[PDB]
Amino acid sequence: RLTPLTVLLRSVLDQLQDKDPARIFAQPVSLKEVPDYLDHIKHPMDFATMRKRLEAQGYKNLHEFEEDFDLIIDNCMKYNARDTVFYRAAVRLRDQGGVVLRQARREVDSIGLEEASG
Ligand SMILES: COc1cc2c(cc1NS(=O)(=O)c1ccc(Br)cc1C)n(C)c(=O)n2C
Ligand code: NI
Repeated sequence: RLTPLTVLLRSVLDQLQDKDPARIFAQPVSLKEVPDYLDHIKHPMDFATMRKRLEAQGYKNLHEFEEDFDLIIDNCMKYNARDTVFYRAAVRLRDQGGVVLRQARREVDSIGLEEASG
């Protein structure tokens, strides 16, 4: 059943998806369209995959969730050249999503997980 952590992470994940209006990070990179993607990228990640893990209650804490978000960003910045729509979108999401994640971390530290999740 339902931990304050899952309640918090549901909110945080939707706030992160709210920073991706193009849906660039919403679903896995297609290996059919980009057949060399995994040559380069060991741990693919995207928001749908994070949601599945979240709903399976597979995150121990906020840090583990943040690490998956960081994979999304870091994979994109590794795979794509700097002068691309993908790289620019990853930088913007790193910036805007970072604000969201830092706020969540500080709220948990300030008022506790139970209160922060509510
Ligand atoms: C969600 O679709 C993709 C996301 C990414 C991605 C590739 C795709 N999928 S895709 O089939 O190549 C694609 C490319 C351009 C458009 Br417009 C739409 C899709 C689905 N790459 C190389 C990334 O770094 N990202 C984040
Ligand atoms: Ni490793």
